[PDB]
Amino acid sequence: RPTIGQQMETGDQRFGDLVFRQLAPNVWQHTSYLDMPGFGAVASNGLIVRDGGRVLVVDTAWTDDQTAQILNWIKQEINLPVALAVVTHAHQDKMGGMDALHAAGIATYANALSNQLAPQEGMVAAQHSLTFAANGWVEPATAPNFGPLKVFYPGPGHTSDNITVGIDGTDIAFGGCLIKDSKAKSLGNLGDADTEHYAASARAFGAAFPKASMIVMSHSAPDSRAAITHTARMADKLR
Amino acid sequence: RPTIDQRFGDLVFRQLAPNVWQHTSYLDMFGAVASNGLIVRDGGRVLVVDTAWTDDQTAQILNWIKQEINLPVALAVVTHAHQDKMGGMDALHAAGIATYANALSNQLAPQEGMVAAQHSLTFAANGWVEPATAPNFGPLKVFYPGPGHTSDNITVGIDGTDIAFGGCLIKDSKAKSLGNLGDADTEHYAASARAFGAAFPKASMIVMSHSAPDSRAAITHTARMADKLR
Ligand SMILES: CO/N=C(\C(=O)N[C@H](C(=O)O)[C@@H]1N=C(C(=O)O)[C@@H](COC(N)=O)CS1)c1ccco1
Ligand SMILES: CO/N=C(\C(=O)N[C@H](C(=O)O)[C@@H]1N=C(C(=O)O)[C@@H](COC(N)=O)CS1)c1ccco1
Ligand SMILES: [Zn+2]
Ligand SMILES: [Zn+2]
Ligand SMILES: [Zn+2]
Ligand SMILES: [Zn+2]
Repeated sequence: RPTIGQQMETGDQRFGDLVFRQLAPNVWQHTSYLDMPGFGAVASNGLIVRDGGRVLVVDTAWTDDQTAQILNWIKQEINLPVALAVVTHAHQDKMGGMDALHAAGIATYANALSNQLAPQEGMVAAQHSLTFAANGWVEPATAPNFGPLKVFYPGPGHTSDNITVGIDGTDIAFGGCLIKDSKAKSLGNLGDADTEHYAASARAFGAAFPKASMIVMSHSAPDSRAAITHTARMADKLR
Repeated sequence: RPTIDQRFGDLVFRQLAPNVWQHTSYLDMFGAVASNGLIVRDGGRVLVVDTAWTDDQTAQILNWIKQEINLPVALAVVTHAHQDKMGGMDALHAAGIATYANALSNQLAPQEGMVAAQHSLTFAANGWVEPATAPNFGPLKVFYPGPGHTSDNITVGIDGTDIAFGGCLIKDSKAKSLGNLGDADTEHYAASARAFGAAFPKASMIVMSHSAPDSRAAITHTARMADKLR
């Protein structure tokens, strides 16, 4: 029962300290929890995607130990090798577990800017850098063999480096910490945010994946496209 | 722009009724966390419900009161032993303000990192404050609804207004969860939320610690979320 983040409901599997929810035949959401003394636990969500005989991960958990638990869940429930992970910006909820991925021998990818920022936050860069076109689409040569992961940089918003991921062959897109849920009272932590460009970036994510009906995000349960439009409307108020 | 109106220094004030204002203060951690309390004008004096998160913020509340109302602050009632409600006790005491809390809040206070109030409120089995422990409370009607967000949580209605204050017990009607349940009584929470509603059956404006004022649907929704904890 986290203080911040969705609660457990039917469909969820508790595994160690984490929760897993199947979203599609080949897509699961991982959820891990950071305890803040005096405040309680904060949930963060990422994705696990099966692509034939391999698995792809989006985001670490908050810590190495929690991230190793994700890998243990994958071993138990899927029993296929993890080919690569993509992490969606240089904050602890998304990149706190890089060492566990590296120890397991998993190739890691992040926005070049996230890799440049990571050490400034005490964290470990991904081993490979993604770069983007002027319209936000990832440069394909930087994202080799990504299978159904369609990476899109929507512009600065929650952070300047935030990226998003569509899951090709499904109706799911992942907004990470850029997108908040359709009932959210606020845009979360704006400490590293670009308040001028946020609204346009949220809308750009929606336009990049115009047919995604299930929007997955870091700190609330999967939602409708109203998460994207509500996020953009909250962001409009920041300018 | 907290992670979780009149600006005055680091605080925000909102008038809810001719003699009632909501105070809001922010704890920067992750980002800033808002907490709300109340300021009430009665009979030439001001009564405060809850401190801000810190002594300095609470001193700013007293300064706002000086500038906007300019009447003596007679007493404060604080609604449980957590930082959002009791973090500023020293500032109230320095200013000569008499402070009141549930006896249990005062006993938990040091263990929770808080300075105890000067006076202890006690309660009947039905939840209503024992009158002799709450002298000169004016329109404040203090009710202990049972364990919920914490075992010590109390609530406050304002007679002659449409307002009741649920503090951290009550969450808003659109809330996804009950906030921090680390110190909560998950078995009794739903009954306690319902007891608050029944204690203040007339109140149409429900004020709470971590959301803007809401309708009575906040009570109903909070109880229903709490039913699920059992
Ligand atoms: C380097 O990052 N350090 C983190 C961290 O990852 N914080 C992130 C952030 O602040 O952007 C998390 N992400 C957030 C987000 O809006 O995406 C918020 C979520 O917290 C809530 N309740 O919104 C704060 S917690 C941290 C320290 C303590 C809690 O989080
Ligand atoms: C002793 O209290 N220490 C506090 C504190 O006041 N915490 C309170 C609590 O945990 O109940 C606050 N109250 C809460 C509540 O549900 O009433 C939550 C609100 O935080 C959120 N966004 O739910 C966490 S912050 C604290 C320490 C560090 C941050 O807050
Ligand atoms: Zn972030
Ligand atoms: Zn985040
Ligand atoms: Zn509390
Ligand atoms: Zn609280």
